[PDB]
Amino acid sequence: VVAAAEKTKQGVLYVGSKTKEGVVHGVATVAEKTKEQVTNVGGAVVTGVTAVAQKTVEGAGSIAAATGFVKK
Amino acid sequence: VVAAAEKTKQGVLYVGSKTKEGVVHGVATVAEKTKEQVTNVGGAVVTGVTAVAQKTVEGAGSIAAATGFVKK
Amino acid sequence: VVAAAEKTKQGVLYVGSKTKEGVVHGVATVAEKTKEQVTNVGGAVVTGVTAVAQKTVEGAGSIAAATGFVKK
Amino acid sequence: VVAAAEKTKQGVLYVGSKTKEGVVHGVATVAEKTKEQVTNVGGAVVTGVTAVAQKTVEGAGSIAAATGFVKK
Amino acid sequence: VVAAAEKTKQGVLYVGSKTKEGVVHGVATVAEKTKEQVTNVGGAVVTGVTAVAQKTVEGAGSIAAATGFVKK
Amino acid sequence: VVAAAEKTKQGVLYVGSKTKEGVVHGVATVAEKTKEQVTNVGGAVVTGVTAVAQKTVEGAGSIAAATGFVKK
Amino acid sequence: VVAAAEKTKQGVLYVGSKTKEGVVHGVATVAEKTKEQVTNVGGAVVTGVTAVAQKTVEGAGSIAAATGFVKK
Amino acid sequence: VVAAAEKTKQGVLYVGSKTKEGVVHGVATVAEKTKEQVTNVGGAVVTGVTAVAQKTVEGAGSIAAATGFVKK
Amino acid sequence: VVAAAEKTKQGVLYVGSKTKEGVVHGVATVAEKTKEQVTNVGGAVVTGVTAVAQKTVEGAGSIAAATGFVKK
Amino acid sequence: VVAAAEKTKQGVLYVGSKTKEGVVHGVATVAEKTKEQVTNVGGAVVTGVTAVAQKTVEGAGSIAAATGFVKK
Amino acid sequence: VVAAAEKTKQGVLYVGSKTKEGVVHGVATVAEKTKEQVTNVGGAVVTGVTAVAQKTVEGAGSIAAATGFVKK
Amino acid sequence: VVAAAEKTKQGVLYVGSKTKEGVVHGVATVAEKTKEQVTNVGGAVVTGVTAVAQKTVEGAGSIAAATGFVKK
Repeated sequence: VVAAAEKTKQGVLYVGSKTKEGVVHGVATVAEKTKEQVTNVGGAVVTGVTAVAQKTVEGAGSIAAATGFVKK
Repeated sequence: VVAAAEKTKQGVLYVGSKTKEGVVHGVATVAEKTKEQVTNVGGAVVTGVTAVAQKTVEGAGSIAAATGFVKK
Repeated sequence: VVAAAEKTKQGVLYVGSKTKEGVVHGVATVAEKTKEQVTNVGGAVVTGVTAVAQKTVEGAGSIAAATGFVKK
Repeated sequence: VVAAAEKTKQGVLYVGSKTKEGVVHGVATVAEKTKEQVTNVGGAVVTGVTAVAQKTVEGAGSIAAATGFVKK
Repeated sequence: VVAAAEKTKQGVLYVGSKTKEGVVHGVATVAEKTKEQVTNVGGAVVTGVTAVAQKTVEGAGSIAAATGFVKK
Repeated sequence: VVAAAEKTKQGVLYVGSKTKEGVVHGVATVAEKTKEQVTNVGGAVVTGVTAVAQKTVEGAGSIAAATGFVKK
Repeated sequence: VVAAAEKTKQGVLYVGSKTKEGVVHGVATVAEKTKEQVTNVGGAVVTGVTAVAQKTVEGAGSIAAATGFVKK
Repeated sequence: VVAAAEKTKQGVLYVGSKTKEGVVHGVATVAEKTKEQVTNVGGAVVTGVTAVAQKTVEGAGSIAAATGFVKK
Repeated sequence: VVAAAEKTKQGVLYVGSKTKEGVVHGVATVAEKTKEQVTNVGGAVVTGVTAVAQKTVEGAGSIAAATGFVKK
Repeated sequence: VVAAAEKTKQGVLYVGSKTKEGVVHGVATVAEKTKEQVTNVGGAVVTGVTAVAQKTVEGAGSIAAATGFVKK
Repeated sequence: VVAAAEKTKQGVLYVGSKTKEGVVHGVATVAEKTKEQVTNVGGAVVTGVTAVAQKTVEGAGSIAAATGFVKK
Repeated sequence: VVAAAEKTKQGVLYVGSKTKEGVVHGVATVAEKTKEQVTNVGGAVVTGVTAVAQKTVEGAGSIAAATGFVKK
């Protein structure tokens, strides 16, 4: 799980939103009458109404992520 | 799970949205009358109403992600 | 889980939002009449109404994250 | 879980929001009539109404995070 | 869990918000009629209405965090 | 859990907020009719209405934090 | 112009309404550059969304209306 | 112009209303550059969203209305 | 102009209202550059959202209305 | 102009209201550059949100109204 | 102009109101550059949010109203 | 102009009000650059938020009103 970013160096931007009812659900585990519940989150959960990513990682960057689940 | 990005160097942008009812569900595990529930999230879950990615990774970048599930 | 970012060096930006009802849920574990509940979060959970990331990691940066789950 | 950031060196920005009802929930573990509940958070949970990250990690930076869960 | 940041060196910014009802919940463990409850938080939980991070880690910085959970 | 930051050296900023009802909850453990409750917090919990971080860690800085939980 | 009613003497009623975003306009004389305009409403104008009239005239009832438009 | 009612003598009523964002306008003379405009309402104008009239005239009742528009 | 009512002698009522953001306007003469404008309301104008009239005339009742518009 | 009522002699009432952000306007003569404007209200104007009239005329009742607009 | 009522002789009432942020305006002559403007209200104007009138005329009652607008 | 009432002879009332931030305006002649403006209110103007009138006329009652606008 190796991430390497390298950089050797020798306008009008717009996002517009006009909502009127903005019910947003992300990673949801909805249940009734269970016994066991495990929610393992290790990535990148971005929730919103205007989830706007503008000019991200313009240079160098690494988001190296790793999860796991062992059951025995 | 190796990600490598390298860069050696020697206008009007618009997104517009006008909603009136914005019910959004992402990764959902809806259930009734169960016993076991496992939700392993390790990637990149982006939920929204205006999920706008503009001019991303313009240089170098790596989002090297790894998950797993072992049951025994 | 190694993340390396390196950089050797030798306009109008806009986000606009006008909501009127902004009910947002992120990583949710909703349940009724259970026995066990485990919520292991180790990544990056960003929730909001205007979740705006502008000009992030313009230079170098690393968000190397690792989680785990062992059951025996 | 090693994160390394290095940098060797030799405009109008706007976010606007106008809400009228801003109910936001982040990482939530809602339950009724259980026995055990564990919430292990070790990443980065950013909740808000205007969760705005502007010009972050412009130089070098590392957010190397690690979690775990052992049950026996 | 090593984080290293190094830097060797040889405009108008705006965030505006106008809410009218700002109910925000962060990391929440809401329950009824249980026996055990453990909440282990060791990362970075940032809650607010205007959670604004502007020009953070402009030089060098490290937020190396580690958590754990052992049950036997 | 080592964090190292090093730096060897050889505009208008604005955040504005106008709320009218600002109910904010951070890390909350709300329960009824339990037996045991443990809340171990060792990271960085920042709660507010205008939680504004401006020009933080402009030079060098390290927020190396570590938690734990042992049950036997 | 004359109305008379003589009376000599010698049951669940349910209206359930569950409307949403109802807009009601009555006698509206919207106009521009209005040289001559006349509205002479002189009768019953029921202008509901759910207009219910149950058991209106159970006994002796009389309604008389004389609405003249004299013009020379 | 004359109305008379002589009376000589010798049950659940339910209106449930659950509206939302209701807008009600009555007799409205909206105008611009208005040289001559006349509104002469002289009768019953019920302008509800849920307009209910239950058991209006149980005994002796009389309604008389004379609404003239004389013009030369 | 004359109204008379002689009376000689010899039950759950429920109105439940649960509205939200109701806007009510009556007789409104909105105007601009108004040379001549006349409103001559002389009758009953019920302008509710939930307009209920239960058991209005149980005994002897009389209503007389004479609303003239004389103009030369 | 004359009204008479002679009377010779020889039950749960419930109105529940749970409104929110109600705006009520009556007889409003909003105007600008107003050369001539006249409003001559002379009758009953009920302008509620929840306008309830239960058991209004149980005995002898009389209402007379004479509202003239004489103009030369 | 004359009103008479002779009477010769020989029950839970509940109004529950739970409003919030109610704004009430009566007879309002809002104006600017007002050359001539006249309001001649001479009748009953009920301008509530929850306008309730229970058992208004139980015995002998009489209401007379003469509201003239004489103009030359 | 004359009103008479002769009477010869030979129960829980509940109004619960729980308002919040109520704003009440009566007869308001707001104006600017006011050349001529006249308000001639001569009748009953109830301008409450919760306007309740229970058992108003139980015995003999008489109301007479003569409100003239003479102008030359």
